[PDB]
Amino acid sequence: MSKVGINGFGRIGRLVLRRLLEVKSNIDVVAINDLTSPKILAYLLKHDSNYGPFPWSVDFTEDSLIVDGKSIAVYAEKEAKNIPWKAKGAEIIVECTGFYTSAEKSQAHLDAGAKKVLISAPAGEMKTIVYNVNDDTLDGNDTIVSVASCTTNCLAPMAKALHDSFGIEVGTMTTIHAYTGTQSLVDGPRGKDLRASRAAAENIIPHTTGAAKAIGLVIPELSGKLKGHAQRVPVKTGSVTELVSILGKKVTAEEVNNALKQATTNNESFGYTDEEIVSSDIIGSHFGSVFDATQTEITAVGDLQLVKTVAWYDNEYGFVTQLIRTLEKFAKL
Amino acid sequence: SMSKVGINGFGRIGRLVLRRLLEVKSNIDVVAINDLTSPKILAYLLKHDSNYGPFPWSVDFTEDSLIVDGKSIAVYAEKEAKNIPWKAKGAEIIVECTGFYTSAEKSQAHLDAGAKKVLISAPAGEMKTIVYNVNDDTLDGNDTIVSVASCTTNCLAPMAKALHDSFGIEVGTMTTIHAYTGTQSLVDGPRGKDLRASRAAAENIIPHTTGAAKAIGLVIPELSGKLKGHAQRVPVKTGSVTELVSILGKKVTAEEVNNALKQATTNNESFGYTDEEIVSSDIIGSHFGSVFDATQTEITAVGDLQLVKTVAWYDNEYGFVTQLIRTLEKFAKL
Amino acid sequence: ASMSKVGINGFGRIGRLVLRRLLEVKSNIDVVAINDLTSPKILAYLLKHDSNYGPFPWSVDFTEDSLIVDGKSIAVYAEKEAKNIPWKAKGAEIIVECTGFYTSAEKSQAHLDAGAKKVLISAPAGEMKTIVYNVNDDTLDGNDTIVSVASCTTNCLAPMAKALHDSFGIEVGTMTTIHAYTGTQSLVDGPRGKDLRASRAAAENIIPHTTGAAKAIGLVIPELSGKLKGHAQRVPVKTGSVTELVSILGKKVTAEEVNNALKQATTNNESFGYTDEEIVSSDIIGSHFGSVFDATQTEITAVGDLQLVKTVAWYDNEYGFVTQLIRTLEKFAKL
Amino acid sequence: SMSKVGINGFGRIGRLVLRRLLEVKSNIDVVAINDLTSPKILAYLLKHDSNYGPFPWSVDFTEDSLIVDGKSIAVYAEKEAKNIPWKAKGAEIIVECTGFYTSAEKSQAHLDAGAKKVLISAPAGEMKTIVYNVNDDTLDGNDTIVSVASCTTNCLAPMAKALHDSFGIEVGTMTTIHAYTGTQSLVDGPRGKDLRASRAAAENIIPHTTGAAKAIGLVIPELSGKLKGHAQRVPVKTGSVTELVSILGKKVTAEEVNNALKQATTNNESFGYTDEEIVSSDIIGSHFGSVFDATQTEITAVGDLQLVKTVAWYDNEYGFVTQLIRTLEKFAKL
Ligand SMILES: NC(=O)c1ccc[n+]([C@@H]2O[C@H](COP(=O)([O-])OP(=O)(O)OC[C@H]3O[C@@H](n4cnc5c(N)ncnc54)[C@H](O)[C@@H]3O)[C@@H](O)[C@H]2O)c1
Ligand SMILES: NC(=O)c1ccc[n+]([C@@H]2O[C@H](COP(=O)([O-])OP(=O)(O)OC[C@H]3O[C@@H](n4cnc5c(N)ncnc54)[C@H](O)[C@@H]3O)[C@@H](O)[C@H]2O)c1
Ligand SMILES: NC(=O)c1ccc[n+]([C@@H]2O[C@H](COP(=O)([O-])OP(=O)(O)OC[C@H]3O[C@@H](n4cnc5c(N)ncnc54)[C@H](O)[C@@H]3O)[C@@H](O)[C@H]2O)c1
Ligand SMILES: NC(=O)c1ccc[n+]([C@@H]2O[C@H](COP(=O)([O-])OP(=O)(O)OC[C@H]3O[C@@H](n4cnc5c(N)ncnc54)[C@H](O)[C@@H]3O)[C@@H](O)[C@H]2O)c1
Ligand SMILES: O=C[C@H](O)COP(=O)(O)O
Ligand SMILES: O=C[C@H](O)COP(=O)(O)O
Ligand SMILES: O=C[C@H](O)COP(=O)(O)O
Ligand SMILES: O=C[C@H](O)COP(=O)(O)O
Ligand SMILES: [Cl-]
Ligand SMILES: [Cl-]
Ligand SMILES: [Cl-]
Ligand SMILES: [Cl-]
Ligand SMILES: [Cl-]
Repeated sequence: MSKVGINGFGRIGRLVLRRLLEVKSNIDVVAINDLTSPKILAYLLKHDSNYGPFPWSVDFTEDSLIVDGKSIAVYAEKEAKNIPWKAKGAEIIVECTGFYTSAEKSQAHLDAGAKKVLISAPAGEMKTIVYNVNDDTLDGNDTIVSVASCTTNCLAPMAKALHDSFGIEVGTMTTIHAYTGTQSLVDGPRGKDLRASRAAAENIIPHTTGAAKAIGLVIPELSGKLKGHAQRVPVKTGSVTELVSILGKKVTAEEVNNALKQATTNNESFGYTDEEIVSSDIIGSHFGSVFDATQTEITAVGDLQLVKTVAWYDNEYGFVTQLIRTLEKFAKL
Repeated sequence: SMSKVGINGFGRIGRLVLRRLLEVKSNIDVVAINDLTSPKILAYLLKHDSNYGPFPWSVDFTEDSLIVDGKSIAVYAEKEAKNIPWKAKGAEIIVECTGFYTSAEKSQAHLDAGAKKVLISAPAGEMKTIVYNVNDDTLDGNDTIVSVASCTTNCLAPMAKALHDSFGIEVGTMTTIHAYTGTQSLVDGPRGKDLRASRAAAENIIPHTTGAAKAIGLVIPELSGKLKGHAQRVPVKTGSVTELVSILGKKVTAEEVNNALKQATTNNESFGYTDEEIVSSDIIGSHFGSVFDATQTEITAVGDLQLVKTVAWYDNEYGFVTQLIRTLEKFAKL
Repeated sequence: ASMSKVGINGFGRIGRLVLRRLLEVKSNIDVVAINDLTSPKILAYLLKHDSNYGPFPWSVDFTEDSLIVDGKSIAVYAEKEAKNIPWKAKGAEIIVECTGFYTSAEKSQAHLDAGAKKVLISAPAGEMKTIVYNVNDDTLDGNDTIVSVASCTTNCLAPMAKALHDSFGIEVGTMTTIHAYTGTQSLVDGPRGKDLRASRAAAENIIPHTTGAAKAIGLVIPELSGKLKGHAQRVPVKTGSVTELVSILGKKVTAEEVNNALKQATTNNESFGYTDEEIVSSDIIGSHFGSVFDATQTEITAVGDLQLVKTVAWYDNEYGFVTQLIRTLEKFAKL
Repeated sequence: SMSKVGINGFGRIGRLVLRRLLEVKSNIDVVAINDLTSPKILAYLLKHDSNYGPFPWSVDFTEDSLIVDGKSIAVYAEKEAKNIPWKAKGAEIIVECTGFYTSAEKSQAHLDAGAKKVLISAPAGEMKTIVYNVNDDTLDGNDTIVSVASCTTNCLAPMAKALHDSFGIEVGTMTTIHAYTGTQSLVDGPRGKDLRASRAAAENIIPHTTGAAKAIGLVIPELSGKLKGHAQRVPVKTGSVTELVSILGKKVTAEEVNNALKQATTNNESFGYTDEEIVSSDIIGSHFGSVFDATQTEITAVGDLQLVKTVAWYDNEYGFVTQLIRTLEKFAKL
């Protein structure tokens, strides 16, 4: 299988294409489904507010995109069951619309003639993969798999290293997170979520995330031991996750940091920095998560000890690089 | 005399319509609201405003209503206007603020649904179109559907009218540097067919079409076909400014243009004047439709060839709403 | 009827709102003098036009050496060094110190040398009486001459910590505040003292930032010295900020139980408010509280007998902090 | 030799100057940098850029130097240019990017400090002022202090040149909608005597004077006195756009203007062309001084009279910098 369809050519969907081409994958994107014309998807692909001009040629026809000389079909089917995946033989669907985050929903891509589905979001009780953490759990028999959220790919490698070195007995996270398409431009209805209805570029907005609640799926031993949430803020991309943990051993900052450095060495998914970076330095990062040793903090009072560890993430591109790693491997089995 | 109002589209404009009605202690009585959501969500949005802060009156809700300052207001959720039960509470004048009924053909559905008149908060083609204190004397008892044009029109028109009256505008072109609005996009993604509107509004200067100058003839007939213009949408949440570059009908100095504008703003509740070094946030919550800024006036001349740039600020949300309400209160007494 | 005469040093974001708040509440204090680094014209323009709070609610004019505010004169000086400020010329006896450059006993001493009697500093100023109104203002007496009101963050954190302490005990905790950007940061990438992160464009980044609010909490709640640490993340909102605290408390608790203890702590408490509405930061702008506890963000995380407790409070680091500074100033001035 | 360069002001422009020189593999050799801080801090700023991302070469520092791509650059901290020890490493041409030496009299100080020539990164009064590919042919061997004018001059000049050559410009006025810069304020507070410059830059539309139009005569002598203009500073970090409204010497169509402009941009490394529906973030990183935008051309005509609006984008940081470097590469070989 090296024949891929993208459902939802949005922020994540367009970067999936950018990244496959950046690394010369032997995967060919042959079809795209969205809700618009080829002309509009081409304008969007060619001109990116966050990452600049497309590095390759982009043109269109009435029913297709021409990207670096290759034709890619464009469909506009609102319901995934009606998508002609069979037409160009789309074998693996990268599902990035947000409207098919379950086994039962992404089932419709199978019923429309696809073999597998990789969902770019948490998708309930299914095999959920952070690359370089639990991707060894994938087999030939898997059809519909999830890569969880940007936050889950940030949190998990940091949690994994802490759990391996020290044990995490209990923990809570806060991610300070760039605003996304789920939020609003101006104050107005955004389904049931009251907070999501508020102008995203003019507010700090508390926001639910299951990254920590559903970490059980990626790190089985931490199942039900983490909770967390987000504060969405007015940066366009680039985020950071703080974890506060009661660990299984007394530790020093240097000790926590050395252990993290160890876990990041020749680790293409998980980086390290000892530099005084800010969110914009993470934009275009090729990691899922970059641990920041400068923000490590140990608060100790006797027996009791709280350990704050902080990792950066490019929630768009960084998360994507993880999505592509997982995709390449899903596609070889 | 016609005191009972329905609001269709309880959005940025619709919410502030109510805020401004209560602020001026109008005898107009908002009896019903229609939108696409629950009373709970509307009540949340009404209490809490990112641009203007906490609502100055109490806000609660029921399964089917808002309770604002102790007074009950019915809430309906009908997406097609012809199905709004305006008769239940005797809603007579509908303030149409959804963006989806911007023509006589479309807004007449409120009449079908049992209302008496419609005031549309946006341009709506070739119909009676009013900028208060510019052409509100053209209203009469036979007007049943009326437009107040756009924020931009309520800014430009009084500046243009003043220049028309004192000097003549032979030809001109407008550019408005305008706050982003809910028609734009939060992140890069499709936004109908307008390519530019697909781009992240808070992270970009975005060129944007607007008919304010194009359709000025509806408000000042003698300027019909003599102006063009466009917008540059920028990352401020509200507050905007309009520059007009004109060939006037007479040779002028900057001091002469400013005195003529000052005279037009004197005792004019719709049209302010300033020569303070203000910036956009100083216009947020303005009670004018337009505020002429004398500090930005510029005369460029070479022999007989003269270009005149005049500039006016406007709070495209609340300030425009003050005009909307002035127009509503007159409409209702006809 | 006590009419203390006040001078303001540093007519900045905080200094200006101090005057705004004093007139807003009709305080008996008269502000008789202001010192900054500029002309009365520039100070008048800034007082009149405010990007966060809108137009000044009172008339503002200037002469070559004064502001005229609602028809009252306020002398204007421009003395880089506080010892040269002529506070005696208009009888200014209580200086509200808001420049950032006199944050110690030894430095603010200069206001007394120059003829003032008391100084209240609008920031942490080391080992000195450090007041969060409605937490420890009863430590104030007639013998105090130089006092601090700590930071905005201390004024957010201390009431929430106080109530948790009083109700449950806190064994240990750690704080993160997601904080509006301020004048100590940069507009564009460029040198800002010695703090590398402060050099980066404030409106375009999440910027980690050290704050002493947790570390020095003991000056305000002595039982908690050494028990808390924390830091900030600076983000692109112009004002309005939120403080999270992750605590191990000395009792097992539920969320409801935590939220009820906080509610009771906020009852008839002019300094410390409560919400259970789904507010966001722009809803805190213009708050008349130093801190507003948010019941909606309370989180208990539990395994066996291990419980982590997250509590969260909003604050307008500008106006809200200023209401606290003014309460503290009214009491300080009457002693 | 004249291949050895010092940078005064290692700021937004100073650092991108070094970035650009390395990017085009110039045989210019930056031997010295002066600013007001430590090499630690300069190294941190060069390595990590909020607008352009990570520096593409290595950066380390010592107590008195930077090491950029393995090459040592001396760092001084002399707030008065007369005291900068340029002779120590033999800096002959100074790229003056502080903003504090924007006159012949002031930049003379670099020559008394032992340098041979100064290139000022801003307007600087009546001295030879260069927009590359408009009037770089005017530089000669004897010039010791020159200007590259502003970002806005580099954007306006080539558009005005093309219009001037093809149709004549009788008179015209300009408005640039311009990214905020370091002369503005993060929070409301004193900023010298420009009142508007004291207002929070990322929360306002802020009008602002610029000499781009007024001083155009230095770059295109025939347009001396024929243009005026100003800016509206808005909340984007870099990337700007310039609109010019002109009375031309001929009657024209939109297509005719667009084709003339397209001709002037053909094989022009300094002056780009687009007919794509771009927005400001699309110009960030541009290797042009100016990119004419055909999509925004507008002809407003009534009988005999005509106004023509033409629009060009520019990356006021990197794009302007690319013109500065073209000019410096010629300057160094005269
Ligand atoms: N942006 C992030 O930071 C981020 C990070 C990790 C994961 N994700 C996840 O990836 C998914 C996509 O997020 P995004 O940021 O790219 O969203 P987006 O809104 O930018 O993109 C959604 C795209 O899907 C299209 N679409 C919507 N409904 C559709 C349908 N029924 N059929 C076909 N196309 C449809 C839209 O037109 C749009 O192009 C979401 O599930 C999100 O939770 C997002
Ligand atoms: N925001 C401005 O600056 C501004 C200024 C002047 C005029 N206007 C005009 O006012 C109108 C409203 O603008 P807005 O900014 O308040 O938009 P908005 O998106 O904030 O509000 C639209 C509201 O109408 C609701 N709505 C959408 N479709 C509906 C339907 N079929 N039936 C009932 N409700 C529906 C939405 O749920 C929302 O509450 C538009 O025509 C706009 O052009 C806007
Ligand atoms: N969020 C907040 O802004 C906030 C909250 C709580 C406490 N504080 C504290 O209050 C103090 C002021 O903060 P700000 O935000 O008002 O700063 P600011 O920069 O807005 O104001 C400082 C003012 O002091 C002037 N100044 C500088 N040095 C001076 C000197 N030697 N003499 C006289 N005037 C001088 C400046 O011209 C400016 O007007 C700081 O100590 C700060 O930590 C700030
Ligand atoms: N940023 C733009 O958009 C832009 C575009 C075109 C031209 N310019 C011009 O280029 C020049 C620099 O602009 P910038 O945006 O890089 O400014 P900036 O504030 O980022 O850079 C100024 C640099 O000079 C240093 N400095 C200040 N005074 C000094 C002194 N006496 N001696 C040595 N160093 C000193 C500062 O520390 C800083 O590193 C200005 O003249 C400006 O007009 C700027
Ligand atoms: O731009 C982003 C999407 O619509 C939502 O992504 P999210 O699920 O990460 O909030
Ligand atoms: O949908 C939200 C706004 O109404 C759009 O306002 P606008 O029509 O002025 O762009
Ligand atoms: O100049 C001082 C700043 O305006 C205030 O910032 P701070 O509250 O971070 O100290
Ligand atoms: O600090 C200097 C500013 O960055 C320069 O830009 P400007 O002079 O074009 O405002
Ligand atoms: Cl037009
Ligand atoms: Cl517009
Ligand atoms: Cl600490
Ligand atoms: Cl001019
Ligand atoms: Cl400018």
